[PDB]
Amino acid sequence: GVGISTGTFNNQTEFKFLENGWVEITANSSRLVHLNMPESENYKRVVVNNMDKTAVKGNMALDDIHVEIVTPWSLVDANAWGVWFNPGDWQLIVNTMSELHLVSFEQEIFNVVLKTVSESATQPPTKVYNNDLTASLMVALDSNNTMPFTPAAMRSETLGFYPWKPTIPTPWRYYFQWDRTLIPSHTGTSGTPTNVYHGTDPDDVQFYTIENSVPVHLLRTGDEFATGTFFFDCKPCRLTHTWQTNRALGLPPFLNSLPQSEGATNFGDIGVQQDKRRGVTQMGNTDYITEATIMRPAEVGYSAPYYSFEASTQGPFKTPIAAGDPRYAFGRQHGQKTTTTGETPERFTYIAHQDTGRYPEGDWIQNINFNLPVTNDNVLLPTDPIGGKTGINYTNIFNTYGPLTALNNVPPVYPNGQIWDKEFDTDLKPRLHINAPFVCQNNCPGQLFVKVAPNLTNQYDPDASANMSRIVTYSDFWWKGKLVFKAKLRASHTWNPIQQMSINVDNQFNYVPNNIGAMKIVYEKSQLAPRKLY
Amino acid sequence: GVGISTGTFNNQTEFKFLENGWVEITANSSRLVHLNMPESENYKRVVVNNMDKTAVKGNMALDDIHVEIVTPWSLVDANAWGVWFNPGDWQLIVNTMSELHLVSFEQEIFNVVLKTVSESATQPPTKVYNNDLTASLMVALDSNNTMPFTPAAMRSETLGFYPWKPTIPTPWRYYFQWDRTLIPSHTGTSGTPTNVYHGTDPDDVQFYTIENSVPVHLLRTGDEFATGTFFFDCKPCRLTHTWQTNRALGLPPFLNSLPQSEGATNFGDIGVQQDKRRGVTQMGNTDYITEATIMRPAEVGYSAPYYSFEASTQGPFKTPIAAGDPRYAFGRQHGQKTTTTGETPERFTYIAHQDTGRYPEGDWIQNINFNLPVTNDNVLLPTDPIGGKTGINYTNIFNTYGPLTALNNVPPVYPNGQIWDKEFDTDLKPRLHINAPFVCQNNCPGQLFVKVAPNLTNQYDPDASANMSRIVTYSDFWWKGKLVFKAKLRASHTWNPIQQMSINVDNQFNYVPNNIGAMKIVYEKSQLAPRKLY
Amino acid sequence: VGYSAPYYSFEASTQGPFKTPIAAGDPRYAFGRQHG
Repeated sequence: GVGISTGTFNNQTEFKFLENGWVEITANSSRLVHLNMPESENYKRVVVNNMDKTAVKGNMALDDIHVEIVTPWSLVDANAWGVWFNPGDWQLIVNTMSELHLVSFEQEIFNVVLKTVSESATQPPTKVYNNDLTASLMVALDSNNTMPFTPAAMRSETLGFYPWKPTIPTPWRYYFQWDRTLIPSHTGTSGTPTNVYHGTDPDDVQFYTIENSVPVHLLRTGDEFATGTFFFDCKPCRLTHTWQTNRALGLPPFLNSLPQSEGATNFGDIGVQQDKRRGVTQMGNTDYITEATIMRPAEVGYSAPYYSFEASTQGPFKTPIAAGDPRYAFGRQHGQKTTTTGETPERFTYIAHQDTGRYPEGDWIQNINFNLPVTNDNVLLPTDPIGGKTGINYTNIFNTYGPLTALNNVPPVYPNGQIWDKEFDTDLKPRLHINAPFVCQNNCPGQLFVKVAPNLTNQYDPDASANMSRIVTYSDFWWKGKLVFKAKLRASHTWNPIQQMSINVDNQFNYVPNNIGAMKIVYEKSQLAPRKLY
Repeated sequence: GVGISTGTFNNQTEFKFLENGWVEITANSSRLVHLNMPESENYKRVVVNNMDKTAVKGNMALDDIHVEIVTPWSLVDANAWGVWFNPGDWQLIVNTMSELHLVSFEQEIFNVVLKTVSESATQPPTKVYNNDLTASLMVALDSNNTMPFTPAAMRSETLGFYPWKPTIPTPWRYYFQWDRTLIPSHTGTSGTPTNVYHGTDPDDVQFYTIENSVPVHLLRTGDEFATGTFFFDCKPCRLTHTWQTNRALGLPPFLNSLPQSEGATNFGDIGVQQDKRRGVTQMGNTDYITEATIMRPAEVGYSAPYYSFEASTQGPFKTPIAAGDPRYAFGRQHGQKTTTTGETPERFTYIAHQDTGRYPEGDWIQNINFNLPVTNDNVLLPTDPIGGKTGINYTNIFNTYGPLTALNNVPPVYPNGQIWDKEFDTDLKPRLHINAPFVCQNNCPGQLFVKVAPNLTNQYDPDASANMSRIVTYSDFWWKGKLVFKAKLRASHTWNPIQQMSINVDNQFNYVPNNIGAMKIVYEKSQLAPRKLY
Repeated sequence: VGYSAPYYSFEASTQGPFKTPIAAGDPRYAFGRQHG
C-alpha cells in the first residue's frame, strides 16, 4: 500500500447551531509530525542535581534536583488551545458564547513515512535520504491511563500552533521517587545549611514501561492508526466574569441625600449617624454599621500565604493559589515571533481579574474591643513586621479560606493554556485545578506515544554491552484530531454595551505574517463580559 | 371600563435562535405618549417665505420657501433604530450577526386617559387637572397609505429613545404644490437676481383629509386600539462591509523579487519592465500594464458632481449621492445629554467607509495618445480651474456612473437612523434610498394618526367665524410596538480577529446615567466586519 | 426625482451625428391633413 494516502488533511473549525442558543463547535486540527530515531533504545533512570545553585544561601526556590525515568518514546500532546483554534476563532468563541462544554476528542495517524539517511562522505561530504518501504513506526495509545499523566503544555511542549508549519512530538519521561532535604537560609545565614539528596525509597518505586503495559501497533507507509471517540466528563467552563466583592453584595444603603447638580464632587449622602443606622452586623460589640461592617452572605474570595514554599519528601515547592497570576514562557512554535533569534523564550502574565482578588496592603486586624480611631497597640497592619523581618507582615502568613468562601474556576488562556487535566487519585480532591479549566474526573483521554522502530544493521549482537548500532532512520507522519465543544450563545442583559475582543490599529499586526513570512500568536483574554454574582 | 387597564407594558427584546445560524429578533417597545388638544381644529394651507435670506447673493442653499398643509392631527412615528434597541442590543446585533431581515411590525394603544385643566384663578392663581371620563381620543391608522408618506426621522421627530421617559407624537403636516424660481448668484453678482414664489399649479393640487379617507376610532379610557401584523417586503440588510477597490480586484501581479529580511523598506518587486509585462488592458494604445492600467471586471463605486444643486418647479435642492456622509442633528429625547441646556441640537456625521468612496484630489484625465510623463496641455487635473473659477475643477462636474458600477446600500445608523422607507411611485425607481436600509416596495406599514377629540363648552355656534371655544383637554396613552427581524449569525473566515463594538475606558460613561440621572445615546458603527467583494 | 442631461448634445457613431435622446419635460409633432 505504498502509493496510497491513508488519511485526509483537515484544519477547519465548524460551528453548528443546534436548538435554543446552543451551538456545537467542531475544531478540526491536523499537522505534519517529524520524528527521529530514539537517541537511546533504553529506559534510563536519571538524577538531576544542582546543589551548587541552592548551595548559595538564599537560592532555595532555584532548586531543580529531581529524578526522572527517560523513556525511548515520544509523546504527541495536543492539549493546548493554540492547537485547536486560531485568533479569529478565539474571538468568536470568546465574544459571542457565554459558556463552553468540552464534549469529545479523537485522533488519527495517517500517511506514515520512514526514511533513511546515507552519509555520502564524498568531498563536502554529501548526505542522502531514502525511503525504507518496509520500516515501521510504533504507536501506542494508553487508553487505560496506565502511564503517569504528563501534560506537555506545562513545559510548552505541545504540537505546533500553525496548520502550515511541521511540528514534532516530545521525548516522553516521567518522575521517579526520590528523597531530598533542603533547609531555608538567607544571605546572612551562617555555616552551610542542610542540602542533600537522600535517594530512593523502595516502597515508592514504580518503573513504568509502555511495552509491558500498552499494546503497540506497527504502522508501515500503507498503514494508518485511528483512535476512537472519547467523551469527557467535565463541568462547563464559563465565558463570563463576575466583579462583585463583599463590598458590592446586596441592597446598598439608602441615601437620604442625593446630588442636585452634575459634578465629580457631588456625592450622595446616606444621611444617618454611623452608630444610629439599622441593618445587620456580625460585630456584637459595636453599633457601627458601615459598608465595611454591614453583614454580607458569605465571602467572595480568600487570602493565602504569599511566596510560601512548603516541603515534603521531594523538596520545596510553591504553595499554589486560586487568586488573581500565571506566567507563560514559550516560543517560536507556540507564539513568539517565528523569526526571532537567540534562545530566550517569549512570555506573558495573564492577568485575570478583580473577581476574588485581594490587595494585602488594604488588610488589617484589630482588637475585639474595637475602639476607634484604633490605637497602634490594637492593630496589626500589613506594615508592622513579623518575626522581626522588615519585609514580612502577617499577610504573608495569612489565610482566610473557610466555610463561606465563594470562588470561581480558572479561565481559558489562549493559546498557551492547557485544555483539560486529569484529576488526582486521592480520596479527597482539589475543588479545582490551577492548570486547566476542564478536569475529567473519572475518565480522561489516554496518552498517545510514538517511536521509530529499531532499524538494525547486519551487525547486531544482543549479548554485548556495546550499544546496538542501527541504520539512521526517521519518520514523518500526519496527525489529525477533532475536539468538540458545546457552547451557549450569550445575551445582552444591561443597557450598556460590553467588553469585546476586537482588532485595533494596535494589534492589527499580531494577526498577519510579515514580508519574510514571520508569524506569532499573541495571548488573549477569555471571560470578557460581566456576570451578576449576586 | 374606567378602572381597568387595557394593555401591558413591554420593552424587552428577545433573540430566538431557530435552525441553522438564523435567529429571530423580537424587539418590543412600549411608551407613554402625551398628547395635547389641537392648537387649531382646522386644516390650514401655510406658505413659508424667506427671500430676505436668499436675497443675499450667495445664500441660495439657505432657501426654505415651501408650502405645507397643517393638519389638526399628530403622527405617532417609531421608525428609527433608537426606538427599538438600546446600546447593549445594538452591540449584539452588530457584533454577532452578518445580515438583518425586517420581518413584521405591529402597534397598539392602551390605557387611554383624557384630562381637563381648570384654571383655579385663586391668588397665584391655581390650576386644576381632572379626568374627563367620557372624553375620547381619536385614532386613525392609514392602512391603505392614502396619506402622503411623512417619516418623522428626517426631522428627528420620532418617539423617544428611553423606555422610562414619556414621549409625544408630532403634529402632522404635508407638502402642498407650489411654484418658485431662484437664480444662483455669488457675492459679486450684480443687480438683484430672480427670486420669486410664483404660486400654486391647479393641476397638482391635492388637499388630503384624514376624516375623508380613513376610518376614525374613538377611544375612551376603557377602550384600546390594536393594529394587526404587517409583514414587510424588503431585501436583507448586511452587517458586513467590503473594502476592495478596483485596485484590489483579482490576481495581484507576480513578484519576481521578494524581500529577504524584515524591514519597512524591504519591498517585493514585480521584476518586469512596465511595457513588457503580460496581462489585459483596456488601453489599446499603450503596452503599459500597471496596477492603475491592468483591466478589472467592472467599477466599484462611481463619481458624481459635488455640492451640486439642481432645480425643478419647487426650487433648488442638493443632488443626492450614494458615496462615503450623513449628518444627524437631534436632541434630548433622541440622544443629546438629557440635562443639556440651551436649544442647540446635538449631532454627528456618520462616516461609513472606503467601500465605494473617492478621493477627488487623486483623479485626473489625460489625452488618448497617453504619452507620459504627461504634458500639462494633455492633462486636466483636479487643480486646473473650470469656467475660470479658482475653486471649481472638473471633478465638481464629474460623473462616472455607468453599466459597470458596483455599489452597496446604506448601512444602519444607530440610534438616529430611519429603519424602513416607502418606495417612490414612479415607473422607474431608485436602485436604493439614501435614508433607510429597508425599502418596502409594494407594501409599507400605514401611518398611525392621533388627535384629541373636541371637548366643547356649553357655548358653541357653528355659524360664527369666531373660533370654537373648547374645554382645555389633553390625553396620555400608552403605545406598544413589536418589530421583528430575522438575522444570520456571522462566522470567522480569516486567521485574524476582526472589528467589534466594545466598551472602553473611553465610552464607558456614554452608557450609564449620571448623579442627576442625565442620559444620552451615542451613535454607533453598524457594518463592522470585512466581507470579500471579489 | 428626475435627472440632468447634456442639452442639444449630438453624439457620433459610424453613421453620423445624432441628438442625444432625453427622458425629461418636449416632443414636437409635425403632421398633416390625414392625421389632423
